[PDB]
Amino acid sequence: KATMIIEKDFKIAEIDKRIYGSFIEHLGRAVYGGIYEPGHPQADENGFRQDVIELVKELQVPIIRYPGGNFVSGYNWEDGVGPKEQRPRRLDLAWKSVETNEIGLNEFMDWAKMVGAEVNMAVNLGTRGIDAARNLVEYCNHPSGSYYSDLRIAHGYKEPHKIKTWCLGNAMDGPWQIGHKTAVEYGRIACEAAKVMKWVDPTIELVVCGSSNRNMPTFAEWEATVLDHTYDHVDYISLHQYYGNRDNDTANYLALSLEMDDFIRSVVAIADYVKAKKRSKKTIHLSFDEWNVWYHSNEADKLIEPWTVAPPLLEDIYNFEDALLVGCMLITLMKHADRVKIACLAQLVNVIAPIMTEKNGPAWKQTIYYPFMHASVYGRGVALHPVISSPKYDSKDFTDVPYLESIAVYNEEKEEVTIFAVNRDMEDALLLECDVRSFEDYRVIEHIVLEHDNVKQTNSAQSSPVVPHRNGDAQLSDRKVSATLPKLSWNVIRLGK
Amino acid sequence: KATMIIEKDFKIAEIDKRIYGSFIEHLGRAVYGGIYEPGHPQADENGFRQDVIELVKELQVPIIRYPGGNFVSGYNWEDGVGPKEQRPRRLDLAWKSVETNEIGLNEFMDWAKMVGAEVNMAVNLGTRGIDAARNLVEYCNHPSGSYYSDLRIAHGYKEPHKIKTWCLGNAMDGPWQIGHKTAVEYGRIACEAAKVMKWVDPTIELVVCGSSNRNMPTFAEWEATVLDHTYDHVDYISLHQYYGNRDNDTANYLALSLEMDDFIRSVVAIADYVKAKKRSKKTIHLSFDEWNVWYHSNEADKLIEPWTVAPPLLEDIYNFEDALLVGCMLITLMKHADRVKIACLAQLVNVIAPIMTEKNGPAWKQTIYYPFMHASVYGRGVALHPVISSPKYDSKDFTDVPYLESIAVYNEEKEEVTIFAVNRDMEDALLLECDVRSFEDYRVIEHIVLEHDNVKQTNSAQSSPVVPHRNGDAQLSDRKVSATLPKLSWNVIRLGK
Amino acid sequence: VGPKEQRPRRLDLAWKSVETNEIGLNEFMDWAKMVGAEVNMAVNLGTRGIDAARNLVEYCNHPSGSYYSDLRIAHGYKEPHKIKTWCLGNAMDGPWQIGHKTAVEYGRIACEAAKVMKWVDPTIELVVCGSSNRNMPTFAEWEATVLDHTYDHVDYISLHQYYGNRD
Ligand SMILES: OC[C@@H]1O[C@@H](O[C@@H]2[C@@H](O)[C@H](O)OC[C@H]2O)[C@H](O)[C@H]1O
Ligand SMILES: OC[C@@H]1O[C@@H](O[C@@H]2[C@@H](O)[C@H](O)OC[C@H]2O)[C@H](O)[C@H]1O
Repeated sequence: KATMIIEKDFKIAEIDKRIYGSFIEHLGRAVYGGIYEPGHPQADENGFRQDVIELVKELQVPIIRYPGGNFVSGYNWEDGVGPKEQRPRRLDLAWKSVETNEIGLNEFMDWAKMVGAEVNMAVNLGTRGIDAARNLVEYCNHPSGSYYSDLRIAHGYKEPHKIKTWCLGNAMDGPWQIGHKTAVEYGRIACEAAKVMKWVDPTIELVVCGSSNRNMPTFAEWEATVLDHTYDHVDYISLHQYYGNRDNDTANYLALSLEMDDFIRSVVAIADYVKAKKRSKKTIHLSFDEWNVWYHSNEADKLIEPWTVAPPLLEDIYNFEDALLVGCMLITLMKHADRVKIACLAQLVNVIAPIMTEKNGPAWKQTIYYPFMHASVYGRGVALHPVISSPKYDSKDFTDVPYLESIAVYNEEKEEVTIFAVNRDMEDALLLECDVRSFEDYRVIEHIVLEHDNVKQTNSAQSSPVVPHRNGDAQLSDRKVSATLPKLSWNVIRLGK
Repeated sequence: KATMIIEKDFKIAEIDKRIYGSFIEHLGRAVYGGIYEPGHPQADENGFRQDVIELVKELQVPIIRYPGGNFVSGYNWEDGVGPKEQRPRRLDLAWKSVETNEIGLNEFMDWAKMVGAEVNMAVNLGTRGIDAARNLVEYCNHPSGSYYSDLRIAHGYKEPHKIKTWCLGNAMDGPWQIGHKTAVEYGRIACEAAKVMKWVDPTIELVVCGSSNRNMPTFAEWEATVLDHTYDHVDYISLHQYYGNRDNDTANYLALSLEMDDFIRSVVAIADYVKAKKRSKKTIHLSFDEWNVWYHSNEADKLIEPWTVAPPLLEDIYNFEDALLVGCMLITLMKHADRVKIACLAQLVNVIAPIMTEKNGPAWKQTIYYPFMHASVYGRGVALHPVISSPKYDSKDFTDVPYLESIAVYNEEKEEVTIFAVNRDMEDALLLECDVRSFEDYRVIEHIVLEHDNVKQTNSAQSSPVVPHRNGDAQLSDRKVSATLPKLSWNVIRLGK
Repeated sequence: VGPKEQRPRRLDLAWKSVETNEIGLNEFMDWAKMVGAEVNMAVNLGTRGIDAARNLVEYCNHPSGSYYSDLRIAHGYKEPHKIKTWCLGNAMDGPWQIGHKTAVEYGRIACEAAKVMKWVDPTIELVVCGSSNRNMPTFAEWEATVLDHTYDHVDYISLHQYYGNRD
């Protein structure tokens, strides 16, 4: 048994829809063979796969980070604009590929328009600096009457792209990064880049890079230093996290979102420390701008020869327990709606992705597609503070792991309450009782369930055994929703009226 | 109208009773003419004033910090132990007084025993260091069979004092402090002191010094650095805050608890930053080990000539509005019961104190005595999360100040729920409605109110116009408490059965 | 040192034992004489510093006619011990050490200690503390910093190593 109070008046915050964002890098087949494949039967007049367009629309992704990631730290934006014949072929040192630049930022903006997403554009602070930063904001956002704005117009884009949210480089705390910088070096260049960007266009907002990973030797120290240098000029600090089940321990693997919770809380604390140090009235929020499961493709990638065009890198094939963890991660983002305002599932197409494609072939939905779609589609509104009493377990790395991972989201305009819930229990069903007295006249609309008896079962182009059904048994009786959550399941219990 | 949900299952934390602590320094008349006055008709066999003993006992103060405060940073503990004829007269540079050491630590422990309080003992890290720190812990806490333990026995104290909680110096960040240290210097000496003290007696807890106030140029930076140096060896970090109404603005004055709230949240954040930086599983809590109103006596103090014995320093005479602010401060400590585990009203007797005395004459209760008493006596149990909908106002330094400052404390053992509540509204009553559906069979025991028409009214030895009455109108019907909180009122609504 | 009745019992924080001081340095010198060994004497640079270092060298090595030398004589040891080789503390890089010092803090105090000890008796040699072991996070960095601080005033740098067959 587990219980949960769903009190209308105990609220965390309005969920910023941008926590359902994603990310496309010039990495493997994310662009070339992902969003863009001339000649494909479903390619439109600009070469974009219509099938991929539809799959992304169904996810209702509001914002997509672009073009990197490790790639941006060695990239020249000018290489990807203007007539194709003058675009150079480059050695991308991030992924050891030859980048033709056949797609650059203006074509990416064209694609983003088709899926209804704004773009969170990243500037190179690896090999480049403040002058390229201002020039790109000018190129994208300044109407006309300057060299760079008129250049965009000359390239065929009369109206400025009017990009709101920019990343100040990619995480360069990492020794694997092109133009790695210490926290002071990065802090200083990000501060000066931030200023010139906002002088070109004061309507923008800026994301400073947090650590590439919670396990970095410089974790926390990095964020504190970087914010000390940039606080007044920036709006968000980013965090990144990937998980994997490398020792085949499901119970420990599904507990990993408790760590994500600790990580978010830690970075919020650093933001508030620096706020107090500066005596600033401005609160800095979080952009969780890379998160996912990533591990299945590690061995296969080691066999790819360098200097090919669009190699099949990072092509994890996700299984059902992966979807459960993705589920737990989304609930964790919602739980921190008060301070996490942007998040990006890394990445959107082919590369550790909910959507996979075959060349001259179909596009299909990975297991992780479903909880993400459900969260994005039904998780708009106010995140409510959960009061839960759940049974618990210990695993290798965690203690008092609740079997139940859950939160309710209240959408007053729709008069709906959505309960997202994972039952981590590998053996037993969990009898959830939700107290819903504060929601008068609400009825159960539906109870969606994603479950599969084999946690290692994947989907594929040829069949999808791992798909949601609507046979959940949630029911209202005397101001209480009782629902059975099957063992190892993701549940969406929708209420309304 | 304001509303409030009082749900048993929406809890902040068990309140640590040590948030109702206080503090006695060798400062002015706190000791000499305060707790201790051999000539007094009401002095006991050891010179302790019995009237003061009774006044402290009624506060139920569980812990008292001693002997400083600025005094400790120049103090040699050995000067205050052993036969009185061998105790030296010293120039106390902190308060420019001659300290006779007629009272030292053993006599203080005797006094604390009488009032039922444990002692939070401070070690000198101004002119002294790690050797004096271990020796003092040995003298106080080691049973026997070493030079210092046998010395305590020889001084007349067979059983060890077994002092639990120790301060690593006094706030050393101040340029006015004896033996001021930078955050690095202090962090290092506090770390090395903490280690040897814990090796003498591993049962102890240690408090590291935070900033002397939120306005210090080194605020926040101090706490981060100090904790980076000491995290693994200490248990709490301290904060200090004093307030004053120097510009006669009551509305702004009563809002100041909002700032206290932010100050606490800032120091919690720093603790959690450093925790993450160290990858530690230990959480550090806060000791709010100096807090009060302090300003009334600033001008009188300037005229005191140096090198007297027991000068009348820091003798604020408190008024009614000071009591309201103290009440708001107390509610703010309770609302941070999850992370503030010790707090000390600075100070207990004569010195910015709830109890005042006259030589050979009476002891009396300042205005601030009452809210402190009510919080201490009725505020043991679990602090509940307030969901308050209250009207609000703007003042000079604050926006959206709730007229209602309030929290409930639920004591399961006594089966009581107590609602502490200040109405800051300077002109109008506030009709409070509380949803206590979660508390079956409860009734209103009483509704205590502290109010006076004149915010500047003081108490005195001869008359006390400012005293609580029990004619509040709180009533519980159909699972709802409705009470009228008069304008500018401190309220204690007690429920039971 | 001195009459046994005036020697205090101390809590030795290093090994959590009560040290009676029934044996101190003069009795140790007596024992070392019996086994034919010279003594490599260590000074405390944890809770103590440069004043205690010069005074100990004076007590042990200065012949007579100063407070500390005449004190050794009065304690029953007319001829000076004439200790040749001294340790400037024990390895202070360890977080388990009483009065742990960073490499800079230790380098500075060892330098100033070495100077006064040599001014009392220029015939001595000094050993500066290296790392407590090769696996310390500060290994090598420690030795470079310490020697940068002390090079001109010292003669040796120490190393420590223990081994075990735990697997
Ligand atoms: O989303 C794909 C990439 O993830 C980030 O890369 C890091 C990876 O290369 C490193 O080896 O481990 C930690 C990862 O964070 C990078 O931002 C992006 O290009
Ligand atoms: O409780 C009395 C004293 O308050 C603290 O002293 C500081 C004061 O002297 C300074 O001038 O203003 C701020 C105060 O924090 C001190 O800890 C104690 O002795």
